[PDB]
Amino acid sequence: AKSKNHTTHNQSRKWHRNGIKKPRSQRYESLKGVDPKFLRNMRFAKKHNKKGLKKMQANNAKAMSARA
RNA sequence: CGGCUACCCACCCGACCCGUCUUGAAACACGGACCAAGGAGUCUAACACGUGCGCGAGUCGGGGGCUCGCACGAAAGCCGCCGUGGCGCAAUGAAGGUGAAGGCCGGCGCGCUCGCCGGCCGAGGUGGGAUCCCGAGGCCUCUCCAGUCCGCCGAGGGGCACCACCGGCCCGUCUCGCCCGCCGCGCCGGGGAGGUGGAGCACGAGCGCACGUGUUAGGACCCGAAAGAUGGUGAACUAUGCCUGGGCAGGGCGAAGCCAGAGGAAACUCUGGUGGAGGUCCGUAGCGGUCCUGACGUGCAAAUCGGUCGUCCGACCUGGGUAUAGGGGCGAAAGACUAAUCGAACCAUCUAGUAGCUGGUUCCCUCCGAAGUUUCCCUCAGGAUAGCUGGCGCUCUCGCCCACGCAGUUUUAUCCGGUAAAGCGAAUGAUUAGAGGUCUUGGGGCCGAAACGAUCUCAACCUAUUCUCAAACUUUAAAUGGGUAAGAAGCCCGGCUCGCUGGCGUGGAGCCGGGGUGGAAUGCGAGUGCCUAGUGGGCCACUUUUGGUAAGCAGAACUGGCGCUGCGGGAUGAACCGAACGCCGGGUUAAGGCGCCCGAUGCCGACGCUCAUCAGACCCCAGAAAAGGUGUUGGUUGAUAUAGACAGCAGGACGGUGGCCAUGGAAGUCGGAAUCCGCUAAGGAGUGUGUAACAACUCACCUGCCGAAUCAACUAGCCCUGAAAAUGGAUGGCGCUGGAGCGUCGGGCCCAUACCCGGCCGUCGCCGGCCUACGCCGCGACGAGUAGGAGGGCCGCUGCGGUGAGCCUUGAAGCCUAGGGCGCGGGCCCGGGUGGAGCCGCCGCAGGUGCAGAUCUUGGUGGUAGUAGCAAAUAUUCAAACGAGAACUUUGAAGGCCGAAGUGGAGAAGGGUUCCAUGUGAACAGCAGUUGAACAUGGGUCAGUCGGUCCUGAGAGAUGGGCG
RNA sequence: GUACCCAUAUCCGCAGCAGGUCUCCAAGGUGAACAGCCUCUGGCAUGUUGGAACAAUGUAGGUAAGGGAAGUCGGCAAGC
RNA sequence: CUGUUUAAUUAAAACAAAGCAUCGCGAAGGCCCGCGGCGGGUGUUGACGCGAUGUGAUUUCUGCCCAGUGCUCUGAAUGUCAAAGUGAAGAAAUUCAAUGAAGCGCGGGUAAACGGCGGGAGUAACUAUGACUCUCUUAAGGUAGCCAAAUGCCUCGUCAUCUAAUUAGUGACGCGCAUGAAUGGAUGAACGAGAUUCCCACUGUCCCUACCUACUAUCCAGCGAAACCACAGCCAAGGGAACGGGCUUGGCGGAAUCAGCGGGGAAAGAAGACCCUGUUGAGCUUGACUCUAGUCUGGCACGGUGAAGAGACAUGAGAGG
RNA sequence: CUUCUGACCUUUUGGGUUUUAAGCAGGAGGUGUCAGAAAAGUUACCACAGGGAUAACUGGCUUGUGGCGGCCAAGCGUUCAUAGCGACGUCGCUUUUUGAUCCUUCGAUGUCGGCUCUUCCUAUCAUUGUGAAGCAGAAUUCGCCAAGCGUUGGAUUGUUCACCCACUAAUAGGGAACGUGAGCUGGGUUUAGACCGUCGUGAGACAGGUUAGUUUUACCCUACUGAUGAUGUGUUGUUGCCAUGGUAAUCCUGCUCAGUACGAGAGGAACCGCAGGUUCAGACAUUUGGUGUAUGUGCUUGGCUGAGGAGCCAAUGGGGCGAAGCUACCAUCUGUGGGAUUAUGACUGAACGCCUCUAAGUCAGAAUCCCGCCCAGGCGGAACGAUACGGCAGCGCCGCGG
Ligand SMILES: [Mg+2]
Ligand SMILES: [Mg+2]
Ligand SMILES: [Mg+2]
Ligand SMILES: [Mg+2]
Ligand SMILES: [Mg+2]
Ligand SMILES: [Mg+2]
Ligand SMILES: [Mg+2]
Ligand SMILES: [Mg+2]
Ligand SMILES: [Mg+2]
Ligand SMILES: [Mg+2]
Ligand SMILES: [Mg+2]
Ligand SMILES: [Mg+2]
Ligand SMILES: [Mg+2]
Ligand SMILES: [Mg+2]
Ligand SMILES: [Mg+2]
Ligand SMILES: [Mg+2]
Ligand SMILES: [Mg+2]
Ligand SMILES: [Mg+2]
Ligand SMILES: [Mg+2]
Ligand SMILES: [Mg+2]
Ligand SMILES: [Mg+2]
Ligand SMILES: [Mg+2]
Ligand SMILES: [Mg+2]
Ligand SMILES: [Mg+2]
Ligand SMILES: [Mg+2]
Ligand SMILES: [Mg+2]
Ligand SMILES: [Mg+2]
Ligand SMILES: [Mg+2]
Ligand SMILES: [Mg+2]
Ligand SMILES: [Mg+2]
Ligand SMILES: [Mg+2]
Ligand SMILES: [Mg+2]
Ligand SMILES: [Mg+2]
Ligand SMILES: [Mg+2]
Ligand SMILES: [Mg+2]
Ligand SMILES: [Mg+2]
Ligand SMILES: [Mg+2]
Ligand SMILES: [Mg+2]
Ligand SMILES: [Mg+2]
Ligand SMILES: [Mg+2]
Ligand SMILES: [Mg+2]
Ligand SMILES: [Mg+2]
Ligand SMILES: [Mg+2]
Ligand SMILES: [Mg+2]
Ligand SMILES: [Mg+2]
Ligand SMILES: [Mg+2]
Ligand SMILES: [Mg+2]
Ligand SMILES: [Mg+2]
Ligand SMILES: [Mg+2]
Ligand SMILES: [Mg+2]
Ligand SMILES: [Mg+2]
Ligand SMILES: [Mg+2]
Ligand SMILES: [Mg+2]
Ligand SMILES: [Mg+2]
Ligand SMILES: [Mg+2]
Ligand SMILES: [Mg+2]
Ligand SMILES: [Mg+2]
Ligand SMILES: [Mg+2]
Ligand SMILES: [Mg+2]
Ligand SMILES: [Mg+2]
Ligand SMILES: [Mg+2]
Ligand SMILES: [Mg+2]
Ligand SMILES: [Mg+2]
Ligand SMILES: [Mg+2]
Ligand SMILES: [Mg+2]
Ligand SMILES: [Mg+2]
Ligand SMILES: [Mg+2]
Ligand SMILES: [Mg+2]
Ligand SMILES: [Mg+2]
Ligand SMILES: [Mg+2]
Ligand SMILES: [Mg+2]
Ligand SMILES: [Mg+2]
Ligand SMILES: [Mg+2]
Ligand SMILES: [Mg+2]
Ligand SMILES: [Mg+2]
Ligand SMILES: [Mg+2]
Ligand SMILES: [Mg+2]
Ligand SMILES: [Mg+2]
Ligand SMILES: [Mg+2]
Ligand SMILES: [Mg+2]
Ligand SMILES: [Mg+2]
Ligand SMILES: [Mg+2]
Ligand SMILES: [Mg+2]
Ligand SMILES: [Mg+2]
Ligand SMILES: [Mg+2]
Ligand SMILES: [Mg+2]
Ligand SMILES: [Mg+2]
Ligand SMILES: [Mg+2]
Ligand SMILES: [Mg+2]
Ligand SMILES: [Mg+2]
Ligand SMILES: [Mg+2]
Ligand SMILES: [Mg+2]
Ligand SMILES: [Mg+2]
Ligand SMILES: [Mg+2]
Ligand SMILES: [Mg+2]
Ligand SMILES: [Mg+2]
Ligand SMILES: [Mg+2]
Ligand SMILES: [Mg+2]
Ligand SMILES: [Mg+2]
Ligand SMILES: [Mg+2]
Ligand SMILES: [Mg+2]
Ligand SMILES: [Mg+2]
Ligand SMILES: [Mg+2]
Ligand SMILES: [Mg+2]
Ligand SMILES: [Mg+2]
Ligand SMILES: [Mg+2]
Ligand SMILES: [Mg+2]
Ligand SMILES: [Mg+2]
Ligand SMILES: [Mg+2]
Ligand SMILES: [Mg+2]
Ligand SMILES: [Mg+2]
Ligand SMILES: [Mg+2]
Ligand SMILES: [Mg+2]
Ligand SMILES: [Mg+2]
Ligand SMILES: [Mg+2]
Ligand SMILES: [Mg+2]
Ligand SMILES: [Mg+2]
Ligand SMILES: [Mg+2]
Ligand SMILES: [Mg+2]
Ligand SMILES: [Mg+2]
Ligand SMILES: [Mg+2]
Ligand SMILES: [Mg+2]
Ligand SMILES: [Mg+2]
Ligand SMILES: [Mg+2]
Ligand SMILES: [Mg+2]
Ligand SMILES: [Mg+2]
Ligand SMILES: [Mg+2]
Ligand SMILES: [Mg+2]
Ligand SMILES: [Mg+2]
Ligand SMILES: [Mg+2]
Ligand SMILES: [Mg+2]
Ligand SMILES: [Mg+2]
Ligand SMILES: [Mg+2]
Ligand SMILES: [Mg+2]
Ligand SMILES: [Mg+2]
Ligand SMILES: [Mg+2]
Ligand SMILES: [Mg+2]
Repeated sequence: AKSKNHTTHNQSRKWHRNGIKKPRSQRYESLKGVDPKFLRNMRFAKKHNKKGLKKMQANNAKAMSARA
């Protein structure tokens, strides 16, 4: 009652029935896995960007609109 | 005259019998004699998904109540202070419990890696994002002027659905830190900043109804078992006890006891009768069954018969009553018997037990369409998961110098490898041979008391070489192959934030604003979500390989095919070569072929090879080698020949020297070593034959005649030998030799469902029109397919509600039909005939809804087939009679059998009118009948003294009592 | 209760089935015998069919010149 | 020995048998039945009886081992050993400690209980064979007997006899794979429908077949089924699921039949009795797992009165190293 | 599930305290069949559902192995390789042994051997014709054409195989599903009974040994043997051909040749001719032997017809003979030759001045082959005869018109 054990015949033809797909697109890539000390940098940097970017960038926009 | 047609026949070509298990079916695999009816995926509950409807942060009366007593009303209508309740709107924790809003501006405490007060907005931001809005500008018969008008658009803005990321809030644990409050200051509560797990929030989409698919539990697609339990029925067969009865022909052997006689001293012994003993011998009835493995062996019989048998006074055979009843009984023990069943009886119930295991599974058309593979399982005939597949969609993109993106592809750059190869005078492992050198010990020899005092030889070592390799060696290193990049998600500039880092505004990440998109080739319109069947036994072929001697063997890699697949060649074929399939007309071709089958060379085809007394005839493919050929055709290497060869004829073939090693010979001639000179025309210290040797013969060599080409060794094309198998046979056969064989080719010719054009059907994509919009057109590309999945059916059957002022006793359903027709098809309509009372079309609804199979169930009917068979036991014959009718009925007569253990006269059990008479002969008696045990009618059984009734036998049994 | 069968045709075996089922009575001859054979009383039509011929093969019975087990696993069967 | 046995494949070398023995039991008992009772069989019985066993007449015999598995007896002398009871800790549940019935072990017996019975080397005036002797080892080491047997793989062992010829028979030899003593050994008159070899007579078993009779088979009168059947039946070769009838290429092929014969139809009769698979069973067996009837014990109630003796705990006094 | 560790943790159900219990998080106790059930054996008394997914027969591929050939030749063969052989190597054939695979067969293909019977192959044992020897003759050995015909009786074993005796020209090798069981036999293998020896505690097992152990059916089709018949010639009869199918003859002994050739002897032929004999085939019964129911004759046993005579029955009562018929290698007769040729030996004669059996031509040439002889004669054809009264008929030749 010996049977055929293992083969990879008729496998690439099944693979190319659907055109094997790259993930091909991740705009603004996934962030998990990166260094937790770098995350402790980046989250506080982002929320203080939300806090204190207003007036200096506003005056810089006024200055660059006056210059050009 | 015309007619396709379920009519019949002939002709050319193709054509194995369907269904399934299978890699493979026409199979020497299985089911199927034929026909009619029935026959197999239903229903409930639960879940999930998709679709349609109503209401919608709600939804639902399914539970009851209200109406007057209504056939349809077991319907329907309503409740609302009947919403109790289910699901959802809130999750997280094991739990105590806790529980989803933030952002902007101004002020203060040292705007402190830090909390508070006042006002405003309100489910955040980034990049995409259908759509929408604004708009420079352009364009409509001659000028200024205009309003709607014809009319797009660079660029800009707000940004649904969803995608990707960041940030925020809730709960539980973890880390670090400070503050607040007091119906009471405590091992009391709450709050902050980070990293976490959750099926969460971040403007909610559910509930109910119905349909479709899938899964699960239920008998559950249909049929199927060996088995288990529960409760009853059997000792009329058989097994064994017990009671009660019955039976067993004749002979042979001759025990105990008894009588008489004889011998002896006694003890005692011997002889002739008599007697009838015995789990005794031959043998009958009876009981069993050894052998012929006889006859049957669809028989007389689901165990019998004929011979030959064993035993037959007994451990003998047997009737009736009774007792032992199923995991029990009984067993002179065979697991044998227990009602044709016994290694656990029979009947019913659980039960339609379960089966991963055989078989079957019912209308058509269209579209798409596999796999025998990964992993896991007490897994290997199975299942789960992933892959392959189908269906349902959603998000976008195009139609009006440039788009988003993708690829079994190439190129341009960039890396990666360790196989093929090659090498080992390169590491490792093997392995061959020679040379040189002198350090060293081991064995021989010389100078010689001995001495590395000197030297010859040998071994090992070293040096430079050289021979051959290595899947588990490698300096080097291919071809093929794999990854990445070829832009707006990319560059450049300027600036903020950081609690990361730190000489530094140093670096790095994030955030904000702006500038220019023409950045390899070719082709293609893309992304994404849900549900699910089948599959999980494979095989073959080129190339690379593992094991094996090899296999149509077993196991791997890439690709293709079969499976799942037709068609043209290979005669015949699963895989080979072409080439893939809707129905046809024309033309062309591939693979192949052109002597006849058999379409096409029947060309004044070309070149050359081949004789077989076993020719040869085209990948897989259906047979063959080493070796050999003065059989022929080329080719290479050479050597001879006018200073006349090759073959032919003729002549010579000596001297030293009978040399040397030998003596059984050698005086060239078995053998061992050699090898010259003279005469020369030339002789080889001799190529062979012999006479044992001594001698004759012959050859190399030489010369006379002849006359110009000759000889040798290899090589490869055809052919031959090598080449032997059983049924008679295979280039397919027939035949084929100036080819119809072989190798090279030229021009034509033939066709497949292949290709091009055209007609028709269908599917798909795009689209047209304000003509059943679910209809009507238009263009273009394609149609194959088992398992499986969808869509359509104005295919069909049954019944239900609407509906056709439907149909008809002037003929409905059903059935038959060499008739007419439609649709590709499921099927349908009409014509003709039997028939006599119900039937149909459309729209919705619900099925016990379609048959070729299942050793399918029931019923009927063929071939066999007027066949086998009416043959165990000796046998009938003549005349007459009743009678339509006599081999069979009856009588006379003749001949036989049973022959007293009967083929006779009567009984017990069992049968129940079969007993008797009359009448009929369809029915039964396996032919027949006037006959019978058949049929119909009418009769027949008389008891104090025959038996039961009475009695107990083995035993069965109730009360008293005990147990339950 | 009293008929009848009590059986190769009235029972059982699916049947007018070479199967099975318990008993009494028993003649003459030959013969030891209730053995086998032929007769008597008493029954019967040969056992679910008849006619014609006598082929192969078969089923039962009998023989065969000479050898006597040489055949066959075995003297199996048959015969003394 | 006579007898019995697998009805429907065995008739025996199988079973039974008398004889030989063994064990349990003196009745409140042995062996058993029963769901139950002091219910029943043995038992209308009492060791010359009942029940369970091995072997199987007569003669001669009954070798040696209790190491193992069994069976039995004994001592609370001593380890282990469950309920119930005693004491201590605590508020109690609970925990701990000693006390220790059966059984196991410790000790003895038993083999006419289950069973078992050795392999090495050197040795005698030719060679061999080899009593004797050394050594490992067990519990004992096969004794009296017997043999290529119904028991011997090699093996058709060797020798002798029967025959012309023998894998057959008979007799002997015996380190005998793997004979053997109630697992009974060795003989053994009579009897085997038991198995085998040889001899005389006898015959068709044959050489070597032939003939005759009865019945059937043949035909006719009457009456007449059954199995089986996808279709139906001419062969050779090739291919194919590797042996076809139907495919291909050849050989070819006349209607309808009768009597036979068995080459074929991989003929029919049965869902292979052989092999394997099933997470399918069933008879069994035991030192497989898990239970239980029965049975041996301890405790608790029925279960009560009197005396004597002993053990342990607690109290006080005296001796004691 | 158990155990341990940690929080001054949660719940211990109406409220508090304590013990206990449960939970939370992580370490261990283990699933070796290692992603994990807790598990001995037998069934020859076996059963069920399946499988040729999977063995035991054949058949199919291969030929390791077996068997049978070839190649070069160191040597054996007194000398001498190839008369006969041939070491070491090497190339092949076959499925007559065995092995390998599982392709078919599990809803069955009846599995060994023997008997009987038919056909085929040659790798030839003998016979016919041949060549070569270390072939003097005789007897052998090696090859070729060659399968036409033969290739025994027996003691043993179930035997296949194997050994032995005797005869003979010789006792050659095989195939046909390891030919053949709806042909037989059942001897063993291979059911159930049982015994011995070994293993196992035991049920039981033993390619260890010995006994007893059911062999079912043809009437279907085809094939084959035999017998009717069918088609066209108008019917029918007689006399005849053979196209085709088959094939039949084989072998040995004795006498002359001849005690001759040959050989020193020992020994010892051949050709023709003559008597025969073995096997096979066809017959036939005059004789012989069988059979015998002309139930023919004649005895005799037991019974029966009253006794004699005549008889009858006893499954043809017995046996003595026995006519006709069937039969026996148990009696007797018969079995027949022409051609082309294979192997081989040659002639003439080149290639290649010569040689040569060959390349074209020729000759001889055998159990091989074909034909004759002999069997049945074709969907084959001939020649000839009669060819339908009766009282009306009916039927043929010539030439006819519709
Ligand atoms: Mg597989
Ligand atoms: Mg398939
Ligand atoms: Mg198969
Ligand atoms: Mg098929
Ligand atoms: Mg079959
Ligand atoms: Mg079939
Ligand atoms: Mg069938
Ligand atoms: Mg139907
Ligand atoms: Mg929904
Ligand atoms: Mg509520
Ligand atoms: Mg059970
Ligand atoms: Mg019961
Ligand atoms: Mg009785
Ligand atoms: Mg008995
Ligand atoms: Mg007696
Ligand atoms: Mg006697
Ligand atoms: Mg006797
Ligand atoms: Mg009997
Ligand atoms: Mg009998
Ligand atoms: Mg018989
Ligand atoms: Mg018969
Ligand atoms: Mg008798
Ligand atoms: Mg007798
Ligand atoms: Mg007797
Ligand atoms: Mg027995
Ligand atoms: Mg038994
Ligand atoms: Mg029975
Ligand atoms: Mg059983
Ligand atoms: Mg039972
Ligand atoms: Mg069912
Ligand atoms: Mg069932
Ligand atoms: Mg698996
Ligand atoms: Mg299957
Ligand atoms: Mg799946
Ligand atoms: Mg999809
Ligand atoms: Mg799709
Ligand atoms: Mg290499
Ligand atoms: Mg499905
Ligand atoms: Mg393979
Ligand atoms: Mg294909
Ligand atoms: Mg495909
Ligand atoms: Mg073709
Ligand atoms: Mg071909
Ligand atoms: Mg065309
Ligand atoms: Mg071509
Ligand atoms: Mg043509
Ligand atoms: Mg040549
Ligand atoms: Mg050749
Ligand atoms: Mg030919
Ligand atoms: Mg050519
Ligand atoms: Mg299609
Ligand atoms: Mg009516
Ligand atoms: Mg209709
Ligand atoms: Mg139905
Ligand atoms: Mg209905
Ligand atoms: Mg039907
Ligand atoms: Mg079907
Ligand atoms: Mg049927
Ligand atoms: Mg029927
Ligand atoms: Mg009816
Ligand atoms: Mg019929
Ligand atoms: Mg008849
Ligand atoms: Mg009869
Ligand atoms: Mg009359
Ligand atoms: Mg009259
Ligand atoms: Mg009669
Ligand atoms: Mg009588
Ligand atoms: Mg009557
Ligand atoms: Mg009748
Ligand atoms: Mg009458
Ligand atoms: Mg009546
Ligand atoms: Mg009176
Ligand atoms: Mg009375
Ligand atoms: Mg009672
Ligand atoms: Mg009472
Ligand atoms: Mg009476
Ligand atoms: Mg009777
Ligand atoms: Mg009778
Ligand atoms: Mg008398
Ligand atoms: Mg007398
Ligand atoms: Mg009497
Ligand atoms: Mg009768
Ligand atoms: Mg005789
Ligand atoms: Mg005689
Ligand atoms: Mg004699
Ligand atoms: Mg004799
Ligand atoms: Mg014999
Ligand atoms: Mg006899
Ligand atoms: Mg006689
Ligand atoms: Mg018997
Ligand atoms: Mg005795
Ligand atoms: Mg007692
Ligand atoms: Mg003893
Ligand atoms: Mg002891
Ligand atoms: Mg000595
Ligand atoms: Mg001894
Ligand atoms: Mg003998
Ligand atoms: Mg022994
Ligand atoms: Mg012993
Ligand atoms: Mg014919
Ligand atoms: Mg054929
Ligand atoms: Mg093939
Ligand atoms: Mg074949
Ligand atoms: Mg064939
Ligand atoms: Mg067939
Ligand atoms: Mg045909
Ligand atoms: Mg075909
Ligand atoms: Mg016939
Ligand atoms: Mg027959
Ligand atoms: Mg059969
Ligand atoms: Mg089966
Ligand atoms: Mg399994
Ligand atoms: Mg079991
Ligand atoms: Mg596992
Ligand atoms: Mg047996
Ligand atoms: Mg070989
Ligand atoms: Mg197979
Ligand atoms: Mg096989
Ligand atoms: Mg395979
Ligand atoms: Mg057969
Ligand atoms: Mg022949
Ligand atoms: Mg065979
Ligand atoms: Mg036998
Ligand atoms: Mg036997
Ligand atoms: Mg034992
Ligand atoms: Mg017997
Ligand atoms: Mg007949
Ligand atoms: Mg002829
Ligand atoms: Mg003859
Ligand atoms: Mg005579
Ligand atoms: Mg007389
Ligand atoms: Mg007289
Ligand atoms: Mg008489
Ligand atoms: Mg008589
Ligand atoms: Mg007579
Ligand atoms: Mg006579
Ligand atoms: Mg010649």
